[PDB]
Amino acid sequence: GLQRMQTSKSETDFKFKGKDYHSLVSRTPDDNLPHVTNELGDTYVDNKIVLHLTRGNETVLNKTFTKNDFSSVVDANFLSKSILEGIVYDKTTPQGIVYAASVCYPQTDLYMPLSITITADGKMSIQKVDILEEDY
Amino acid sequence: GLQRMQTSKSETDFKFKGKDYHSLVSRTPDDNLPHVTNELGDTYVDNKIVLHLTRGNETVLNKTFTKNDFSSVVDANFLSKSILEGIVYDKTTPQGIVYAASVCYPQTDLYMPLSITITADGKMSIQKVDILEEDY
Amino acid sequence: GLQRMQTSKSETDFKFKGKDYHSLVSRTPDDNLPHVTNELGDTYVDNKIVLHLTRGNETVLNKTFTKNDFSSVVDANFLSKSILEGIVYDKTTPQGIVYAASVCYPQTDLYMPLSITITADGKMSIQKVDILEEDY
Amino acid sequence: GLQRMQTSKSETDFKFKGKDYHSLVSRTPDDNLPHVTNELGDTYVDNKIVLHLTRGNETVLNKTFTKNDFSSVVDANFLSKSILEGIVYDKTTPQGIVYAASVCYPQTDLYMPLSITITADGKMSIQKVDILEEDY
Repeated sequence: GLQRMQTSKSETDFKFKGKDYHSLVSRTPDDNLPHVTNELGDTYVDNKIVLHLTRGNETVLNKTFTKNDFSSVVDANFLSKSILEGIVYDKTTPQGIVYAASVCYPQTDLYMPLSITITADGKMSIQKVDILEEDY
Repeated sequence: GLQRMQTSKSETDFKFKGKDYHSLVSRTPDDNLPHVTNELGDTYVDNKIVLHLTRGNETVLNKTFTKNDFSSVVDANFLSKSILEGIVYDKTTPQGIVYAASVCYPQTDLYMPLSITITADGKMSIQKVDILEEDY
Repeated sequence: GLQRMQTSKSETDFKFKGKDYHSLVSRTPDDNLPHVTNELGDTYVDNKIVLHLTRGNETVLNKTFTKNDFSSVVDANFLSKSILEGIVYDKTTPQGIVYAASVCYPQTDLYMPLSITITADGKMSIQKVDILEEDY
Repeated sequence: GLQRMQTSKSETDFKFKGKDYHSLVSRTPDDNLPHVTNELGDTYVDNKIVLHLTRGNETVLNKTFTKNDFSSVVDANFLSKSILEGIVYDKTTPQGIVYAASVCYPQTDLYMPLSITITADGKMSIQKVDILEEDY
């Protein structure tokens, strides 16, 4: 026996540069990925997230995401101990369509904010959200 | 002159406790709200966000949001100098439907993460996003 | 068995408003405080921190600190499951002498940043470290 | 004319593996480093921090620090817009003597937490503090 997150799914409709987009995101457990174990000893299966972005009949992007897609902007130590939690439509900017992404520490409500930016011609980029602290 | 943000809008479809929900969010400039003046001297008009959540023919929640809806969990100094940027469907939890919310500081890339949780019977709650630090 | 942390101690010399200060901080296990039990089942004894701040022959502040001194700015759920880890001289500001403070969760590298500000006339205030997010 | 931070200085005495250490830290403006400009247009001179760690007659470490010493664990975009604010003694761990370090956004109270670990034989390592977010 081992821990399995529920299958989350959401469809978002929005406009970008005056054109209508449809964004379908589907999270499912991925049994082929390495399992993630916590300090307590409970083993968790990691997830994959399919992001299917379309503009009319055209498919702008159809990618299967895993936490490893953020290996270029997240240190291996925290990335190995975390699981892919979610990818959600956030906003549109002059750069492109921005998605909020998160990897979370299993058995807790703790997560690291990340972002996926997709241009109108399907060029995709990953950025880690920098968290700054204020004293007063 | 008097700077204002573009009108962002998005519609999200998702399931919660096995029932289908439709979430429409509309950000527009609100000329009736107090203006926000930055250190440079540029005056910005603040925004209102209408969140219309429905479950079939029923309307679970239909609220006009402003940064003042977060006055119970954000200090007045930071809140007066910021503008309501966005309210985004994030995920579903046993508590309720969670929305990611943010207020930003004009002419910068800085913003404060907040959250709105709505139950299936329309009970709404506001929270500030807190942090823990992880090292090695 | 009953786990406990080592006794940490440090003495810091610094200037504030042109006057020389001596700051002695001593962490010791406090057997009189309620124990902290983690998810695994290991019970940890909590700590007390004595902060002795002096300016020449005068004692500006001599307080015994516990995690309960931060009950006004930390929720009881998180505070009951954590242990007082440390209080550290950080810097001087126009407000006062700032100390970095932290409460940690046993058997993990997670901890919550907090702060103690002490004025030249010994008026002390507690704050929670908040955050803003920066992207691109 | 241009902005200049005040010269901060602090001496800390502590024990590590049963031996007495003396740690002197001195922050001064460094006119030779590139200046840092904010969104408003105010130019700030960056700082250097001399950390002089001794154990009796021996000098364990005597290094001049700049924000560029953290280039391996902080992205160039945020590092270029920030200035070295401080390096302070935090605690001792089995790895070594840990210092809390911070780079801050000029004209604000915003900073990024970092850490310097120094072993008893002077081997030094840099780590960025990972900030995690909690929703409830």
